[PDB]
Amino acid sequence: VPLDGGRFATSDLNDLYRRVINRNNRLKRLLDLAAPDIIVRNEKRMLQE
RNA sequence: CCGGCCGGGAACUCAAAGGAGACUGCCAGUGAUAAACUGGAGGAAGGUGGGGAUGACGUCAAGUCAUCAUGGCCCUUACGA
Repeated sequence: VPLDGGRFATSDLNDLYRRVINRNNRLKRLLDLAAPDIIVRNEKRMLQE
């Protein structure tokens, strides 16, 4: 929801699923790029977190 | 006396052919879930892989009567030989 003035009074539910997906799309990107193991796997670390 | 000179062999180089194959088959991004384009792996060859042949109705009364033939015109003691 918008805040009077020009800001946002949002419940972090969004700011976590956004994270679940920012990281998620970046992960699929990192695989089309075919980056080395431990790096894209460190990405799956961030996916499970 | 290694310009394979003499045996020997049938897989290959080469060649005459029956066929496989490459068709956007797969992943991803972009994008109106369509099509399409780019990159990469796969792959002998990749985005109709390259080239020739194939030239849609027509434009130009453009070429050939000098391959030849032809409705006709001229010559037939001739230009015919």
